Amino acid sequence: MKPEIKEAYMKTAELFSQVSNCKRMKVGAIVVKNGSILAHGWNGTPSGFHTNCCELEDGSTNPFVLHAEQNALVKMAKSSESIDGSELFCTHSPCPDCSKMIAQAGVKKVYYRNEYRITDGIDVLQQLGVEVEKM
Amino acid sequence: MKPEIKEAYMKTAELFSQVSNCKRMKVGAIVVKNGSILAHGWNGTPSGFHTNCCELEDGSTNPFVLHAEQNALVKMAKSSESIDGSELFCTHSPCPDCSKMIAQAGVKKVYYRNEYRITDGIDVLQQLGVEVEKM
Amino acid sequence: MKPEIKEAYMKTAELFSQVSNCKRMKVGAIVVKNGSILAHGWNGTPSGFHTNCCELEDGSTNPFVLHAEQNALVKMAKSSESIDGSELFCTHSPCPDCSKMIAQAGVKKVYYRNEYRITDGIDVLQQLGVEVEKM
Amino acid sequence: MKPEIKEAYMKTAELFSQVSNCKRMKVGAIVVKNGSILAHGWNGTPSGFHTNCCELEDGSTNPFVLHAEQNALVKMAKSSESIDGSELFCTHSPCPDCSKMIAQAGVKKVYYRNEYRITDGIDVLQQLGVEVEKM
Amino acid sequence: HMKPEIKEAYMKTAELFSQVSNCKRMKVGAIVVKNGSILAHGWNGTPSGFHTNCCELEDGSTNPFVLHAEQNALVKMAKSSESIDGSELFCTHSPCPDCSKMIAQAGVKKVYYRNEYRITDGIDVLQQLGVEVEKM
Amino acid sequence: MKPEIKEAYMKTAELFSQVSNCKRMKVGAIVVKNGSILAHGWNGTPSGFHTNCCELEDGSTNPFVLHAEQNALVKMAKSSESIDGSELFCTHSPCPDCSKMIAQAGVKKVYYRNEYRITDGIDVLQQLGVEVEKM
Ligand SMILES: Cc1cn([C@H]2C[C@H](O)[C@@H](COP(=O)(O)OP(=O)(O)OP(=O)(O)O)O2)c(=O)[nH]c1=O
Ligand SMILES: Cc1cn([C@H]2C[C@H](O)[C@@H](COP(=O)(O)OP(=O)(O)OP(=O)(O)O)O2)c(=O)[nH]c1=O
Ligand SMILES: Cc1cn([C@H]2C[C@H](O)[C@@H](COP(=O)(O)OP(=O)(O)OP(=O)(O)O)O2)c(=O)[nH]c1=O
Ligand SMILES: Cc1cn([C@H]2C[C@H](O)[C@@H](COP(=O)(O)OP(=O)(O)OP(=O)(O)O)O2)c(=O)[nH]c1=O
Ligand SMILES: Cc1cn([C@H]2C[C@H](O)[C@@H](COP(=O)(O)OP(=O)(O)OP(=O)(O)O)O2)c(=O)[nH]c1=O
Ligand SMILES: Cc1cn([C@H]2C[C@H](O)[C@@H](COP(=O)(O)OP(=O)(O)OP(=O)(O)O)O2)c(=O)[nH]c1=O
Ligand SMILES: Cc1cn([C@H]2C[C@H](O)[C@@H](COP(=O)(O)O)O2)c(=O)[nH]c1=O
Ligand SMILES: Cc1cn([C@H]2C[C@H](O)[C@@H](COP(=O)(O)O)O2)c(=O)[nH]c1=O
Ligand SMILES: Cc1cn([C@H]2C[C@H](O)[C@@H](COP(=O)(O)O)O2)c(=O)[nH]c1=O
Ligand SMILES: Cc1cn([C@H]2C[C@H](O)[C@@H](COP(=O)(O)O)O2)c(=O)[nH]c1=O
Ligand SMILES: Cc1cn([C@H]2C[C@H](O)[C@@H](COP(=O)(O)O)O2)c(=O)[nH]c1=O
Ligand SMILES: Cc1cn([C@H]2C[C@H](O)[C@@H](COP(=O)(O)O)O2)c(=O)[nH]c1=O
Ligand SMILES: [Cl-]
Ligand SMILES: [Cl-]
Ligand SMILES: [Cl-]
Ligand SMILES: [Mg+2]
Ligand SMILES: [Mg+2]
Ligand SMILES: [Mg+2]
Ligand SMILES: [Mg+2]
Ligand SMILES: [Mg+2]
Ligand SMILES: [Mg+2]
Ligand SMILES: [Zn+2]
Ligand SMILES: [Zn+2]
Ligand SMILES: [Zn+2]
Ligand SMILES: [Zn+2]
Ligand SMILES: [Zn+2]
Ligand SMILES: [Zn+2]
Repeated sequence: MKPEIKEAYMKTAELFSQVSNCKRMKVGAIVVKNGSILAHGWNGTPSGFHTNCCELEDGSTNPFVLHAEQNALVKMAKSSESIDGSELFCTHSPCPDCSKMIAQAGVKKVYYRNEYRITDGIDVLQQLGVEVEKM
Repeated sequence: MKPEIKEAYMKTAELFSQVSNCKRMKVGAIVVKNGSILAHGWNGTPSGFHTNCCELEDGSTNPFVLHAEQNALVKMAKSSESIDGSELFCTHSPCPDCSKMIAQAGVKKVYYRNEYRITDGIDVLQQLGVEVEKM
Repeated sequence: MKPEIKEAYMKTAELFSQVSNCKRMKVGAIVVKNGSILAHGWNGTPSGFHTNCCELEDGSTNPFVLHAEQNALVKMAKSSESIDGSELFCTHSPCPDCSKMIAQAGVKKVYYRNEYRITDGIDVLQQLGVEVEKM
Repeated sequence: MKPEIKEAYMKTAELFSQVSNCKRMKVGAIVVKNGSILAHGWNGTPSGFHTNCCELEDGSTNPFVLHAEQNALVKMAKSSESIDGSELFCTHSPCPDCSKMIAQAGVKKVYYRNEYRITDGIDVLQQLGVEVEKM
Repeated sequence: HMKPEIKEAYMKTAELFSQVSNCKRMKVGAIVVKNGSILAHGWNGTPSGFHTNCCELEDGSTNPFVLHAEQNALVKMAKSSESIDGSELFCTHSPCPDCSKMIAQAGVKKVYYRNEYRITDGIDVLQQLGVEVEKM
Repeated sequence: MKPEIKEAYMKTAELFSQVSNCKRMKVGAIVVKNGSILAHGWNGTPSGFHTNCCELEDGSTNPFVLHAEQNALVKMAKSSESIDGSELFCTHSPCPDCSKMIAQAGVKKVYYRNEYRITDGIDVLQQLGVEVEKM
C-alpha cells in the first residue's frame, strides 16, 4: 500500500475510464486484491447492446447504461476470484445505489480521485463500514 | 433440467424468501449452476446494519434495503466461482435495475413464480438476451 | 449461523430427497459452505443407467444405487470447490461407510432430521470428531 | 498415453501403496488429469485416528479403514479440481462400492496392475461405461 | 482481435507498473491478462527481502540476482491461485529467450510489447513456439 | 514431515526423471504442499516442439530444453493452486537461475538427492531463504 503503488492503480482506473465511450462523464472503477487487478469497469451500455452511445437525443443518459461500479462488481460475479476484502479505485465518488452493493460486497476501502456533483455516495459508504480515501 | 428438479429449485427460492425480515414483500433469489446453488439471496438491510427491519413508518421500504437479486448478485462477487452461464430462480419477477446487471452478468435464464406489479424487468431481460420462464 | 437459515438448509435437503425415484426410502444430503449449497445429492442409480428404478424385481435395493451421501461426496469430487470446512444436511443419518468418508472429507458438522433404524453411522461420526446435531 | 509416462504413474501408485501401514494388502491409487497428479491415495485409518495400524487383534481389517480408491476420491473432494474426465491408476482392481463412485465421478479409464481376488469391481466399472486396462 | 483502445489501455498499464521497477538502467513491466482481468503485474528488480532494491552493480551492469519483469509475472502467477494458461501478456519490452521459453510453456496465447529490445532473439523463441507476437 | 512419505516424494521425482528423453542427464522436480503433489516436471523440449530429443548432434544441450525446475514452476503457473509455502523435491540441486525463481515463489524448502557439477544453485537457495536438505 505504497503511495507509488496506489498512484499506479488510480492511474489505471483513469486510463480504463477513457474507454467509457460516454460523453457526459467518463467513469472508471477497478477492483484490487492481493497484488492483482481483478476487474476493471467503466460506464457504458450493456454487452451486445444495439448501441455503445450512452446518451439519448436530448443528450441525457440512456437509462440502460451501467455505472463503473456496477460493471466492476458484475464482472467480479462473472470472475472466479472473490471481491471480499479487496479495495476499489474509482475515478469518481460512487453512486449511493452502487455504494450500497459495494459495502455489502465486503469491500474494505474505496479510493476516489474526483468528487461527483452529488456526494451522498461517500456518505453511504461510510455509514455501511467502508473506509474512504481521496487522492 | 427436468421439471421435478426445476420445481425443487423454485421451492428452494421460496424457502429462503421466508427468512427475510421485510413484511411488505418476501422475495428470494437463487443462483443455480452445474447442480449447485452458488448463492441464495433474500431482500433485506445490509450486513452489520443497525436494524433488520426493512420498513419505514409510512409502510415504506427503507431506501437502504437490498433486493433479493442485488444480494444474490453481490454474494457471487463475494465468493469464488462464476455467476456466468448460470440460471436464476426468483420468487418474484425482477425489477428493471437488477435485470440490467443480471444480463451483464451473463445469466442464461430467469425462472420466476410470481409476476410483480409492474413487469418491465421481464421485458428488459429478454430484450438483453436473457431467456425468461414463468412457473 | 441462524436457526431459520439452518431450518432452510434442512428443508432444502428434504426438497431434493423427493426428487429421488427410489421407492424404498428417499434420502437427501446437501453440502453447505459460506452460504453456498455446493452439492445436493439424493439416492438413485448411476448416471446413464438403464433404469432410474432403485429396486430389483424382488423389491430389494439394486446394488448399483448410490447413497445420497455418496452422491453429495462424488459431486464435490466433480466440483472445482472444496468440501473441506463444509457442513452437511441430511434427511437421514448416514451409514458407517459414508460417515467414514464424511469425516475424512473434513466435514465439520452433520445435521440430520430422521434417525435411521441402525444408528452406527452417527457413532462413527462422533468417533472421528465430527459434530452431530439432530433437528 | 505415451508408454513411459504411463509406467511412471503406475509405479507411483506402487510407490504410495508402500507407505500404507496395512499388512493384509497395500493398495495405492493416483488420479491423473491433463498430465497432472491431482490425488494420490492409499489404504489406512482416517486422519488423526488413534492408530495407523489397519489390522485388528486377530489379523482382520478394521471396518474404519479407507480403501485407496476411497481416499483418492475424498482427497478429490477436498481438492479444488474436478475428478470428472480423469484417469485413475490403482495397484489393485477396485471393489464394487468404490467402482460405483468412480463411475459417478466421471473417471474416463482405470489402470490397474494386480487383479484382486474378487473381480466384480471391474465388472461394475465396465457396465457403467468406464474403460479399463491391466498393465 | 482486441479492441484498439483497450489493447492500448493494457499496454499503458504495463508502462505504469514499469515505473515502480526501481531499476535505473531500464525499467521493464509485464502484465498478465486473462478474461478482462489483470492477474499479475510484474516488473524487474531484486528478489523479495534482498539486501538492496538497487538493481545495478558498481559498474552500471545489472545485478545477476535481479529478476526480469517476465520472471516476476510468472512467479506471481505461480503463487497466485489462478492459472496463467490461455492468457495473454503485455510487456513494455520484448522478453528474453529464457523467459520466452517459460512464457510459451506456460500456455500464454499472445504477447504484446511496445519497445523492441537490442536483441530480437527473444521474439524468435516466442514465434517458433507458437505464441503470437504483436508490436504496438 | 514423516520419513516414509518424504522418501516416497523423492522416489516420485526419480520416476519422473526417468521419462526424460535426454541422454545427457535425467532430472525431475516435485512440488508438495499440504501433503499433496501439485506439480511434476522433468527436463525436456517445450510442448508441441518438433522434436522431443534434448540434445544436439554436437552432443551438447539444446537451448530450448527447460530444466526440470522451470517445468515444475511453469506447471504451477498453469495450475490453479499456489506454490508459496510448499516444498520442492528434486533429483538434482537446481541451477542458480531456477533457484532465484524458486525463492521468489516462496518455496519453504528444497529436498535434493544428487549435487550437480556446479553447486552454486544450493548456495543461492540458502542465501534467499529457502531451506535445503540433502537426502
Ligand atoms: C470488456 C469490458 C466491458 N465493460 C463494460 C463496458 C460496457 O458498459 C459493457 C460492454 O460494452 P461493449 O464493450 O461495447 O461490449 P460489446 O460486446 O457490445 O462489444 P461491442 O459494443 O464493440 O460490440 O461492459 C467493463 O466494464 N469492463 C470490461 O472489461
Ligand atoms: C446470509 C445471507 C444474507 N443475505 C443478505 C440479507 C440481508 O439483506 C443482508 C444482511 O442480512 P443480516 O442477515 O441480518 O446479517 P447481519 O450480518 O446483519 O447479522 P445481523 O443483522 O443479525 O446483525 O444479507 C442474503 O441475501 N443471503 C444470505 O444467505
Ligand atoms: C442431477 C443430480 C443427480 N444426482 C444423482 C442421483 C442419481 O443417483 C444420479 C443419477 O441420476 P439420474 O438423474 O436420474 O440422471 P440420468 O442422466 O441417469 O437421468 P436420465 O437418463 O433420465 O437423463 O445422480 C444427485 O445426487 N444430485 C443431483 O443434483
Ligand atoms: C496425506 C495422505 C493421507 N491419505 C490417507 C491415508 C490414511 O488412511 C489417511 C491418514 O493418513 P495418516 O495421515 O498418515 O494419518 P494421520 O493423518 O493421523 O497422521 P498420523 O497418523 O501420522 O498422525 O489418509 C491418503 O490417502 N493420501 C495422502 O496423501
Ligand atoms: C509487489 C510486487 C513485487 N514485484 C517484484 C519486484 C521486485 O523485484 C520483487 C520484490 O520487490 P520488493 O518490492 O522491493 O519487496 P520487498 O519485500 O523486498 O519490500 P522492500 O524491498 O521494500 O523491503 O518482486 C513484482 O514484480 N510485482 C509486484 O506487485
Ligand atoms: C506432461 C508433463 C510435461 N512436462 C514437460 C516436459 C517437457 O519438457 C515438456 C514437453 O513434453 P512433451 O512430453 O514431449 O509433450 P508434448 O506436448 O510435446 O507431446 P509430444 O509427445 O508430441 O512431444 O513438458 C513436465 O515437465 N511435466 C509434465 O507432467
Ligand atoms: C455517479 C456516477 C455516474 N456515472 C456515469 C453514468 C452516466 O453515463 C455518467 C453521466 O452522469 P449522469 O448521467 O448521472 O448525469 O455518469 C457512473 O458511471 N458512475 C457513477 O457513480
Ligand atoms: C421489485 C422488487 C422488490 N424487492 C423487494 C424490495 C423490498 O424489500 C420489497 C418491497 O418493495 P417495494 O417497496 O418496491 O414494494 O420488495 C425485491 O427484492 N425484488 C424486486 O424485484
Ligand atoms: C443407509 C442409506 C440408505 N439409502 C437408501 C438406499 C436405497 O435408496 C434405500 C434402501 O435402503 P435399504 O435397502 O438399506 O433399506 O435407502 C440412502 O440413500 N442413504 C443411506 O445412508
Ligand atoms: C478390496 C480393497 C481392499 N483394500 C484394502 C482394505 C484393507 O486395507 C486391505 C485388506 O482388504 P480385505 O481385508 O478387505 O481383504 O486391502 C483397498 O485398499 N482397496 C480395495 O479395493
Ligand atoms: C532483456 C530484459 C531485461 N530486463 C531488465 C534487466 C535489468 O533490470 C534491465 C537491464 O537489462 P540488461 O542489464 O540485461 O541489459 O532490464 C527485463 O526485465 N526483461 C528483459 O527481457
Ligand atoms: C542444471 C540443470 C540441468 N538440467 C538438464 C538440462 C539438460 O536437460 C541436461 C543437461 O544439462 P547441461 O546441458 O546444462 O549440463 O540437464 C536440469 O533439468 N536441471 C538443472 O538444474
Ligand atoms: Cl466470483
Ligand atoms: Cl473438487
Ligand atoms: Cl497458479
Ligand atoms: Mg457494446
Ligand atoms: Mg442485518
Ligand atoms: Mg438416471
Ligand atoms: Mg493416522
Ligand atoms: Mg525488495
Ligand atoms: Mg514434446
Ligand atoms: Zn453508481
Ligand atoms: Zn431489483
Ligand atoms: Zn451411506
Ligand atoms: Zn474399494
Ligand atoms: Zn527475461
Ligand atoms: Zn535450472
